[PDB]
Amino acid sequence: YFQFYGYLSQQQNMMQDYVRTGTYQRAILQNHTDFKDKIVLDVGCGSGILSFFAAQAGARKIYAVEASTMAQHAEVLVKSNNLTDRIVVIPGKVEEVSLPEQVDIIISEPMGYMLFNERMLESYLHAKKYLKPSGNMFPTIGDVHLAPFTDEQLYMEQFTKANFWYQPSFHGVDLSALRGAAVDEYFRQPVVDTFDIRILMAKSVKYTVNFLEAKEGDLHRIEIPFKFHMLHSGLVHGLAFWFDVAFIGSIMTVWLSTAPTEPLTHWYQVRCLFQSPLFAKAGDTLSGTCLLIANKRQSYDISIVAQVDQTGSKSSNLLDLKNPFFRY
Amino acid sequence: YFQFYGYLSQQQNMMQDYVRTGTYQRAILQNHTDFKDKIVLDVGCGSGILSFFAAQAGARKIYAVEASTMAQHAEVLVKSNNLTDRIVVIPGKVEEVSLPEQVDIIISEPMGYMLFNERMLESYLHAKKYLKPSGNMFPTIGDVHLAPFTDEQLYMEQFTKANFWYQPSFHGVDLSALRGAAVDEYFRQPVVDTFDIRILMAKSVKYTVNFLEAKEGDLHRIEIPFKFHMLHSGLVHGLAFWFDVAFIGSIMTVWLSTAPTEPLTHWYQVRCLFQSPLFAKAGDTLSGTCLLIANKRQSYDISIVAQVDQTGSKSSNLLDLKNPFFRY
Ligand SMILES: N=C(NCCCN(CCNC(=O)NCc1ccccc1)C[C@H]1O[C@@H](n2cnc3c(N)ncnc32)[C@H](O)[C@@H]1O)Nc1cccc(Br)c1
Ligand SMILES: N=C(NCCCN(CCNC(=O)NCc1ccccc1)C[C@H]1O[C@@H](n2cnc3c(N)ncnc32)[C@H](O)[C@@H]1O)Nc1cccc(Br)c1
Repeated sequence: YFQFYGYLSQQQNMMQDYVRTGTYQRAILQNHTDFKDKIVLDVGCGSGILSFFAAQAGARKIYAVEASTMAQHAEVLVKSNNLTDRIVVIPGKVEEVSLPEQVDIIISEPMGYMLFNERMLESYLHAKKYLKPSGNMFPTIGDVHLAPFTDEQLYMEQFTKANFWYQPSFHGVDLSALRGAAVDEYFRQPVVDTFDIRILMAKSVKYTVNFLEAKEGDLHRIEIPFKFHMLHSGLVHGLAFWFDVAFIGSIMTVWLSTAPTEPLTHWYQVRCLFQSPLFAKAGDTLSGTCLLIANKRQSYDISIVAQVDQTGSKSSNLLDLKNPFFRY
Repeated sequence: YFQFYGYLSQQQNMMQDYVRTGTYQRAILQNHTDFKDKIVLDVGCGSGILSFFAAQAGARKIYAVEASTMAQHAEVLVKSNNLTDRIVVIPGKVEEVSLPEQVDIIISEPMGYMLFNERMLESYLHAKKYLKPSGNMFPTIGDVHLAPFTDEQLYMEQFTKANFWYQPSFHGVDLSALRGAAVDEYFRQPVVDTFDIRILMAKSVKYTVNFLEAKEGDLHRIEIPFKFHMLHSGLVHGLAFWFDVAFIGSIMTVWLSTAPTEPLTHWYQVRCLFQSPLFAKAGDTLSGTCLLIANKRQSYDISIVAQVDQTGSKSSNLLDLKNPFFRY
């Protein structure tokens, strides 16, 4: 996490998501009266682009904190765009460094897959110790959406991928006894890619984090109960996840959405299969709990439990977000 | 390294390289008199396949040591192929575990990209403390080959990939001052893929490690001097690397080659660009040194220095094998 982020090729890959770059620039500059003559903290600034957007909006002073060697590249951009007076790059972790001054506004891009992955939100919330009571954060809130999906093609792919392990004589070795463990491992990988909304079987449930109010420790254990009103009849193969963040400015509220009804981002969307699918009729209710537990690997364990109330038919899975399947 | 190797999907990907699996089975079974009634150590056994090949050749007892959770999957295959008496799976690092007995023969697949990557050879050599003076190792020796190449398409690609950083106004930001650092980072990535032998400008130099004699500490610092006799006139853009291992049995010597004149393996071949190319005439000599320094990340820093003796024109690079470009 503090070596992968030191690569310009990584910063270049992320800056080429036009929705990400354009949405941040629009959020900041449409709300430019919220930056004019203010003090700004940029948390995990990377190449420094958000610090430049703050400068474009007339900020007085911007502290740009970056834990990786990307910080050295940022101080090169600040010197070459003639801004050393106004943008101060501070190499180090936002938890350990010193700021000479409290700030009017914190800006960051801390969203991983499914919003929480990489656990950079913990660092964004930690930075609030530097924020005046007056103060705002950009982004301001995050909504995670969950909905059940039906996708027999994706379900069956997990069996197909393991059918290597069926071989009773792979060079004289019987592999067959491991086929079930292989299936099982594939099912524990969250699937990162996009899909058509035609697969959703119910309207999404929304879980909101208010970054103005939430505290670092809220994200160690995230509990998301759901009740879906099934709009279609068939097999539910798992839950689909996406997120939206809102930049709530004085002038305007700007949304960055990773929803499958919006243009593609490099966040795609994430699907977690159940170990075995549930039959539900239109009219039935599908209820359960999604639990995200933060792990030492800077990711989450995802526990999902769902039952159809009308039948009592129940399914679950425990997925490792450290190990996604990038199907796109 | 002790989590990535715990995945069946990784074991499955490696077992599907037909040259790798077929070559190991042929080496062991053509030399079956070297295993018949013997004691065998399988170092980093993975799924356990080499332990089964030892059993196929009549070994008496095989200790199969594996540091990852793949060990639990191996004990499932041993029980299901009816071999618990003959193959003993030992979960843990070959450096820390106990064997009740010295062995006639050590078998392993410890070769990373460019042979040394992942530094598993250090563990293979460490295991020799368990080997009788009688004893053999499979594989027995490794040859690394280096040769100079000419590939203007690959050279120019490194500039093209960085031309994102030329933008004087990326959303009002001048990126141009970082273009040189970006070029530079691309040039420090070893290129993993295959190429036509038509690009080689001289016959390869061979550096041999004799695993029977070499000691763990020989691989901390590997020094490979070279003198090439240029067979073609043009720009030399860098050095190409590949390796061969030999299974030197009583009955036969079997070769596993990753050479560009042999069928493709999932080792491909590796090319390191010079920061700037050297002009050489057919008849000139290209001399220098390739130095591999082992790092904390279980990989190597690659320093390359070359000059054309006839002109004194000199080039270098320092590459990080932890960060390859997978161009295939
Ligand atoms: N993965 C994403 N974001 C998570 C954060 C990534 N990164 C944001 C980079 N910032 C930028 O690009 N800013 C420029 C930008 C932003 C938005 C639009 C345009 C440009 C986090 C940054 O914090 C750094 N750091 C880590 N821990 C820290 C600590 N404790 N203290 C201080 N710094 C710390 C770490 O080195 C790194 O530089 N985005 C993502 C993922 C998938 C797809 C897509 Br497209 C986007
Ligand atoms: N990358 C390669 N090899 C490097 C070694 C990988 N692996 C070989 C797996 N072994 C097998 O597949 N064996 C089966 C096999 C072998 C050959 C042919 C067919 C099947 C090393 C194994 O040691 C384990 N371990 C690590 N440190 C250890 C320590 N100190 N002590 C004990 N175990 C330790 C670690 O968990 C892991 O299981 N091969 C590779 C690379 C690119 C392309 C291709 Br195709 C192949």
